Order: sequence, then structure tokens, then C-alpha cells
Amino acid sequence: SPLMVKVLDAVRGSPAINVAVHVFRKAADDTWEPFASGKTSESGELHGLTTEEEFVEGIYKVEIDTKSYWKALGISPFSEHAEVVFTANDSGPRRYTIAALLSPYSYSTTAVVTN
Amino acid sequence: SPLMVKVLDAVRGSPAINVAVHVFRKAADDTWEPFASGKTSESGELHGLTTEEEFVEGIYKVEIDTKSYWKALGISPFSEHAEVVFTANDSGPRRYTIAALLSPYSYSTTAVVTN
Amino acid sequence: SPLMVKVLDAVRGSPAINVAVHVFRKAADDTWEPFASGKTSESGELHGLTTEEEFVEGIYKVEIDTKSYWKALGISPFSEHAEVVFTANDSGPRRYTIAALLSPYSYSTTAVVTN
Amino acid sequence: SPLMVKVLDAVRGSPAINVAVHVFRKAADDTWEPFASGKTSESGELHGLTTEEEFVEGIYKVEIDTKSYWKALGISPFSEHAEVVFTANDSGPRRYTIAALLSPYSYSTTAVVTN
Repeated sequence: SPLMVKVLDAVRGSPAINVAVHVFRKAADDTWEPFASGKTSESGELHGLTTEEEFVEGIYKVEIDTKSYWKALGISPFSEHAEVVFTANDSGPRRYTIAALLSPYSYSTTAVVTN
Repeated sequence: SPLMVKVLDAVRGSPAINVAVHVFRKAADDTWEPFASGKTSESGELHGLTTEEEFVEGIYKVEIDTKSYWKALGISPFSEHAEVVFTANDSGPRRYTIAALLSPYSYSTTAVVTN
Repeated sequence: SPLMVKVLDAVRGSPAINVAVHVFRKAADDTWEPFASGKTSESGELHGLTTEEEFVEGIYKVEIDTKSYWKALGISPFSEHAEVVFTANDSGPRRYTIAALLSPYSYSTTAVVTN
Repeated sequence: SPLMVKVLDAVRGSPAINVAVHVFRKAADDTWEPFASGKTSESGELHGLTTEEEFVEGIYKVEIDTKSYWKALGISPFSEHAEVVFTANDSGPRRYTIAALLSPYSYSTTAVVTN
């Protein structure tokens, strides 16, 4: 899959397991159509989201549903979800990994773009 | 203002000046309604966004136009906008400071919530 | 003070109060010599560490006693101390603000350097 | 290896390649003795640092030499190196991965502890 999502839990120092992830692609009407989704594995990773054929250039939104994750651990978080909006570009490297580091009130989202 | 946004540049170690920030509030019909907007000052902070009277309970979206900030520095970044979605004032009125740290391929969001 | 340290709690979204901070300066013989120390205030900031006259060029080590902060909250964290090692005033005198964000298994260090 | 180091470059959105990493263990005299070292691979990862037999409980320091990395990319950084001081504990999970996210003026170090 040209798009992968990896999530780490900075409170427990663990992969963030069973975190729902939703990917949307922006349509011609400037609305977000569902594109792909899943839940992170025991390794905190979500594979198989899409294929090279389906992941064409465009604007994508990745929603990592962090609020539900922290609620299940018993910690009240700040945000509804971590949101990454980005443009997929064919000229750059072929694989996009969205790496999220989560704490309840602070979090980072980084794109590692490789091939 | 009960809502304050601070934007910093992690490449140069400086405040991020003149960055556009748009705040939306989810309406009854689930659409994002415009709420407030402004641009960060020389300190990287955006003050005067709203007031205690206007900033009622709700789901807010803070959109930091950030790709634009980096492109102004000659950097083609990964993400279009930093986006922070949070429920505000659900336990009663609070003061929210959202600090966004900008890197070309990465964004960090931190919220300090006080009384 | 040309050197300011701010400590924030990423689990609770609050300043980190009463955190011990020790600053060292590398001596001619390569040992770390004590330079200044203090404890963060209710805002999470430690002011009054040093002066323009005392903070000369050199290699400085900022040690944030942080494992101790987390252990006081009932959290057994990964790291003993947040540690920031930097050369200061090598291009001339500057003002340094170091912001440390504390999580149990993670620490983030940000420096804002101004004139 | 029970200890692994992974490093990401938030300016380029890439693994941080060829980054020198030094691990020290604290001795009875409170001095840091060299323990293991290496340089990150094309994946930004450093494998084979140690073995379960050699990595006993104690206090360890991981120095990721970030200054040299940013100098080779043409960006003046804040810090001499990212430093992680931590205590290895036999009761917890067996594998420690130190995950570093680097920008020139802001960086995070997280321990992912698994088995």
C-alpha cells in the first residue's frame, strides 16, 4: 500500500493498538468522500489501506480517532482526533507513512515519504 | 480571549509570524460554521480571537494555514493545513492555548487548558 | 534572563509546576560545571536563571528533573531526565527559550532563539 | 537486540540516514562508560546494538548526534545532540526502541517498550 499509518502511545510507551483510522479524498465539490479505513494492529500499524492504482494525485485527509483511544484507557484527551490533510504528488517518493505520536494534550503527525 | 493560538517554526527556532488561522464551530446541522479568524503576530501568538461570551460550548476546528507559511519560506511541505478539532467548555468555561510547531513534513499540536 | 525554560504536561494539558531544572556549562577541562538552577513556577516557566553578563559563550546542558515530576504524579516514566545540550551565544548574545513537553514515555524539546 | 534506535527527519520527511548513535552505561563512579554504538541505516534504524545477555538493568544514555546530521544537510541546528537517559528494568517488556523525531529547533524522543 502506498499509504500506511503508524501510531505510538507516549503515555504507555507502546504501539497504539486498535485505533480507528479513516482516510478521505476531496471531491470536485470540495467535500470529503470516504476513501479507505481500518484499525491499527498489535504493532500500531495499519497496512493494506489502498493500492498504487487507486491512490492517485489529490488531496487526502487522514483522521486518527484519538479521542476514542484515550477514553478506552481512562484518560480525558484534548482533541476529537488527529487530522492530517495532505496532497499526494506523483513526482515525489512513492510510499507515504503517516507517523503519529500521541499524548492526551500534545501530539505530532509526520509524513515519512520514501520508496 | 479564552482561545489563544501560538505558532512556532521548528526549522528556524522562531515564532511563526503572519500565519493565517481560521476557527470553525460545528453547527446544529453538522456543517462547520465560520467562528473567528486572524493572523499570528510577531511573537507567533494570535490574540483577540474571541470572547468569553461568544465562545460557548461546542465542537471547534482550528485550521492553521501552514502549507502557505512554509511555501512562503521556499519549502514544499507535506500537509496542507494543521487542523485541531476539540470540544470546548463541556465541563464549563476554560481558557485554551493551542501551540502549533511547524516543520515541513511534520506538525505538533499542544493544548494548555486552564481556568 | 537570556535563558528561560518552560515545562508543560502533555498528559493533563497544564504547565508543569515545581519541576527542578539544573543548568551546567562545559569547563575548559571538559567537565560539566554547575551554572544555574531553579524550579518552574505555576505557569511552568523558570525565570531569573541567569543574566546577560553571566551567560557567556559556551556549551550548556539543561537538565530537567522530570522522572521526579512524573513519579510525583504516580507515573513511572521511561527517562530519568530531559537533557538539552546546546552551544549558546556563538554568533553573539541571544535570548533562548527552551520549552519541554513531558509525557511518561516521551519528551519534546523546542528552542525559540531571539535577539 | 533488546535496544534499537529509530530516527526520522521532519524537514525532509525521510528516515534520518547515517546518524551516529552512542550508548553509554553509568558506572559505579557515576561516570558514563561506552556501551555500544553505530550509525543509522537507509531505513533510519540502528540494529544489532546489544544482546539480551549484555543489556542488564542499569542507567543508560543514548546520544543521537543530531548536530552533525543537520550540518551535513546545510541547516544550523539548536542542539549538540538529542540525549535520552533512561533506566532499563527487567520487569517491563523486553525490547526498547528509542524513536526520535528531529527538526533543527524541535525534537522528540520516545521509548516504545514492547515484546
